[PDB]
Amino acid sequence: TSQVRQNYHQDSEAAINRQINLELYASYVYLSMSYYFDRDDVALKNFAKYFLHQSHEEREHAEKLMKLQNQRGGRIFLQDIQKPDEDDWESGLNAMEAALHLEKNVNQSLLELHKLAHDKNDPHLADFIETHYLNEQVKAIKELGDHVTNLRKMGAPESGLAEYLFDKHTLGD
Amino acid sequence: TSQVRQNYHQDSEAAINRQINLELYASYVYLSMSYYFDRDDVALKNFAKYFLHQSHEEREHAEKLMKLQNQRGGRIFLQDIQKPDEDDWESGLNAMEAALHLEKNVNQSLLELHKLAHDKNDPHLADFIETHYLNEQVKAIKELGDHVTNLRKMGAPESGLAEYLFDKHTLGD
Amino acid sequence: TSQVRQNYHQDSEAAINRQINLELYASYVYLSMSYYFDRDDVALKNFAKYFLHQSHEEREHAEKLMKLQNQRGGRIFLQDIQKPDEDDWESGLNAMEAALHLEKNVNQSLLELHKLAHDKNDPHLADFIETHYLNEQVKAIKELGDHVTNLRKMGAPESGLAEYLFDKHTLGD
Amino acid sequence: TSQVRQNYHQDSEAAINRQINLELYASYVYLSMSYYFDRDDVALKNFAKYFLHQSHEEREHAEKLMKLQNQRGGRIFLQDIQKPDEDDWESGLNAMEAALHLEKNVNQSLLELHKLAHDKNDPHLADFIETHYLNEQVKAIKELGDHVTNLRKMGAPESGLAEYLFDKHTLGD
Amino acid sequence: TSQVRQNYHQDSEAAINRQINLELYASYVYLSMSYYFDRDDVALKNFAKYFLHQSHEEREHAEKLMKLQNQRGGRIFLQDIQKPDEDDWESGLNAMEAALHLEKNVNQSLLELHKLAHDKNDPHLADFIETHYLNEQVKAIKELGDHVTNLRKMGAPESGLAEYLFDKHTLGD
Amino acid sequence: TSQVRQNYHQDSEAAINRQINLELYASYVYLSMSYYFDRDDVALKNFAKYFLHQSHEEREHAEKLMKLQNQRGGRIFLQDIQKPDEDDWESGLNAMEAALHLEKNVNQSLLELHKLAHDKNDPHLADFIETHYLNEQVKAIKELGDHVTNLRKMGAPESGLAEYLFDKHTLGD
Ligand SMILES: O=C(NO)c1ccc(C(=O)NO)o1
Ligand SMILES: O=C(NO)c1ccc(C(=O)NO)o1
Ligand code: NA
Ligand code: NA
Ligand code: NI
Ligand code: NI
Ligand code: NI
Ligand code: NI
Ligand code: NI
Ligand code: NI
Ligand code: NI
Ligand code: NI
Repeated sequence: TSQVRQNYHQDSEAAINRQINLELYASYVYLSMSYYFDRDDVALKNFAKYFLHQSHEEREHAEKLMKLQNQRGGRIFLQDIQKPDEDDWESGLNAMEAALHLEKNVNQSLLELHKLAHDKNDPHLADFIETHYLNEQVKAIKELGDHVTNLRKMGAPESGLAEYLFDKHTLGD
Repeated sequence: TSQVRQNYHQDSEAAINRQINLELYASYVYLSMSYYFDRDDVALKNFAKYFLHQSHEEREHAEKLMKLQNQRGGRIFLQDIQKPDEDDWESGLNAMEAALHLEKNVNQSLLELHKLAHDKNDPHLADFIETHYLNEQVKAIKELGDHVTNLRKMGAPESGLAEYLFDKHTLGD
Repeated sequence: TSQVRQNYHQDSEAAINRQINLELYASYVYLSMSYYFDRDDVALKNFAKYFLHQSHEEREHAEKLMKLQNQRGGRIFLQDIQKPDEDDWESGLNAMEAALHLEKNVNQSLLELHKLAHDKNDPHLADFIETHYLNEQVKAIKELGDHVTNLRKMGAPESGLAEYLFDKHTLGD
Repeated sequence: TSQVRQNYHQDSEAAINRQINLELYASYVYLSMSYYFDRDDVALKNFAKYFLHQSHEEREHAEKLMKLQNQRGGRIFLQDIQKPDEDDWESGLNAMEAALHLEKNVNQSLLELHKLAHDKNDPHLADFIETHYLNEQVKAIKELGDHVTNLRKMGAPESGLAEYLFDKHTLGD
Repeated sequence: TSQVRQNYHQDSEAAINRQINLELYASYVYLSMSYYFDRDDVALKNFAKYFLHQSHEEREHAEKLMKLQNQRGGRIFLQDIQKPDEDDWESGLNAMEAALHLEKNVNQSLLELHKLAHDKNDPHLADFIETHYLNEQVKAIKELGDHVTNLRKMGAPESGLAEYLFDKHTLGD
Repeated sequence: TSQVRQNYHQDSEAAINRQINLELYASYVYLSMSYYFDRDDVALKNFAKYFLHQSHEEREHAEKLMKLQNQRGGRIFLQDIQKPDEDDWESGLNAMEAALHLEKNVNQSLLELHKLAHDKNDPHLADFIETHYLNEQVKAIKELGDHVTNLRKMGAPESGLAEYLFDKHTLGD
């Protein structure tokens, strides 16, 4: 067993490995959505930028977790990364709703991880989640919610005008 | 015969002269479209800027080819430049669709030129096309396609609002 | 009829369209001459620069006229652009003499246009010609005349030395 | 079918989708190796930096291909990303040899893709591979080969001294 | 066999070694011509500069090829470098004509190398030639052709005045 | 006979031509060694840099001599440049020992040239050797000797560790 390990339960170690896989999956989902808005029959440059940025942020989530794992003494075990549910996201509104759903999923997974960490009385891991992950998910969900509300009040996804204007006036700057 | 000529088939020379004429024709077409959007009963300043820029780019395409011709030892033979098909382009959407069609035309002509160059085992001419022309046409077509898709999703050419907003939010910056 | 049109006779409109075509033709002629001096069996870099610059200046002449047309309420009607008289200009001296002739041609066409403008009592169009075109042609003709005189006093086109030195000492800087 | 598609064979489209998946797989492999050198019982910071950089470069390979796909008119179809062959890479030397093998694999896949592109007479796609991928793989293989040779001449993986010094004197700067 | 070798035919390897030798030979020829214009009974400083620069450029051609060879897995085999055909180049015009001939020779050798590379379906080597060698030879030949034409139209090599003026007005700046 | 010649014995002229050939040969030898350390199965970047620099320095030795020759009134006569003795230099230590031997050879040739120059009472040529060549060879030999001693005291060429560390700690900076 690793010389640095201390107060690191194997249940925690397994949760960390699962969370790593999930963050990588989310990165894959966001990559999918981004290049779906790059298509010549969708053509929403700023939606594409937005989801590409979110993809890279989830990738950094994963890497932060892997470094945490090696720091505590656990061992990283990588699994396959599943293909996203869809290859075609229909609209900007629907991609936003999907992203909101995905982030609520990852949030619940993190909440159960923090619960397991408090239960195995691992306060350092509990605070690592408290600091680097919980509030980022709260912000991400509130932001996606704002986006969904605005796109809806504009008549998306019926009005193609709505998505075109949103792309310019919100996801530009 | 010119002292510099080497491995330059006369079939290639004829193709180059034809491509020169075609690039000049395209420049004329884009000039037409540009000043059609300058009209007081159309009045789309940014459409006008866009097609004027594209006109000058095609002019430089032609000049690059003429310099290539003199470099290989061929001789430039200029022909008349035909008037564009139309004097009135109806709308911004229709001008975009016409431009997309014209660029697919010039692309197919360039592809047949590259084929002829590979067949007469003229690798320098093949790579000149590979480098300075093929990818520029791929980019131009994808861009015009984006423009057509967006203008359509906004309700062009019915909605005059759509073309007015596109002119400002996409062809401005 | 266009909402901006005022005091713009249709005879003037036709003259403007013809002058546009002629300026474009001249641009084509200068393009021809330029790349004739780019040939490996002529090889006069500064002659080439000179006629390329003159080509682009005539192109701007045309565009200025097209904008004038749309400003007055007329409608631009583009015609074919004829191939230059020659594909081979023999020498620097002969190209200069041809250019002088072409500019005297375009000058006479502009003078008849100004006459028509004064006759249809269109003072704005008369002054547009007075300002942006007449004096430029006077300068261009005097300059080409200087060039022809110098090239002749040097023994062009017999002396190839003469054209080589002129290219360096006059068309360089 | 997409409005921009021209001369893009569906066999090419399938090859592109497969190459995208493979570049993503390679990125996953390099991520694995990197965080294997982050372990407290391996502890080779510069090996870790090296393979993390290579991971991000392969990720950009994938994204470049996805943008190419949307540009030509094809449609991106994402598949699962397989877990790397190993979870434990034994040594710096063995990780280098594995990386060399993986890059020879991806190189052969790209070579067969270029062959298919030349056969379906798709010169733009052939040159896209020629430019953005072939030489990068030649460089990567020669570099990994240098690394393997040096690590071997130093007595890796027996001598832990060898890997420690290589980490500092080659992968530092 | 070298660990990096992949898709590198031994016929290609032999062609590369021969091309290395030929580029070195050309460098030797240009060195010869340069210091022939340094002689007190020729005394053409700018001709000398010109051919010395061209000598060093051919030397870099050779070195680029040697690095390519080691990159693909081949092995560099150096041969003797033959003395130039002449020790006395008669005139500036004759040196230029000789240089034009030599560059057409090396161009044909490179063209046959590119043919062999396309035939052994080595696209990376084909593109290495396409990029770093073919167009440089096209430019070099067109430039030498310009020089020969100008020197001839000035009455070289009879007129010593012609070569003296060319040295100053073309090979200076 | 050349108008500038004064006190320049033909025996000296022949010695100069031979020394030119020898400096060029040495440049070829150093080029060989350099790209031998570029091989993926040798891979000593700094050895490669070192011998490439030495190659270019010998090339400048040759050119300095050729300019000296034209200055005194002699005539440069170029001969073939022989291939180096070896195509494979075994190790860094052995390349260093070979280079030391080659520089002692060229030094003895220069010493006999200075002797011939003092004997034909050519003090300018004697001092040209004294200044631009003798001390450079003394420095080069002492430096190569230092290198050989250090590589030996480190256990080269047995210890591959020794050559790897020398490459970094001495030939880097
Ligand atoms: O917050 C707690 N530990 O940190 C906790 C959870 C349940 C209990 C308990 O058993 N109360 O009776 O305590
Ligand atoms: O056999 C052939 N046609 O029937 C053939 C000759 C050369 C090529 C070719 O261009 N390969 O890349 O193909
Ligand atoms: Na290419
Ligand atoms: Na006035
Ligand atoms: Ni996340
Ligand atoms: Ni509690
Ligand atoms: Ni074009
Ligand atoms: Ni004009
Ligand atoms: Ni890759
Ligand atoms: Ni060369
Ligand atoms: Ni082929
Ligand atoms: Ni020397």
